[PDB]
Amino acid sequence: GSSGSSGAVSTEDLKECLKKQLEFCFSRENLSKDLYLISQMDSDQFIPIWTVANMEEIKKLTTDPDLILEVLRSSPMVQVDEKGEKVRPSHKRCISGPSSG
Repeated sequence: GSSGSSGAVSTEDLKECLKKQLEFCFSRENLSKDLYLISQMDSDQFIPIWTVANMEEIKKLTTDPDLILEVLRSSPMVQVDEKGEKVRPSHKRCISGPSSG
């Protein structure tokens, strides 16, 4: 098989991991599993960027707000306000399946 799972360590692997964290953290199962995340959410089902940017995993993976904001706004699962103050999990399916980008 394979010794482990991941290989070398480059910016590509770091960026990919960060994307999975935000996507997974905003996931339906993760959202309902993270009682804290839900408690932090807003009235309009919006989560503060500070909370995510303060995350240990997110901090160890990235320490830049611009980079993190881009990842969130770059990914569909989540959407960052044009301004960049609050982000919410895209509660609407845009793609069908085999179609993406």
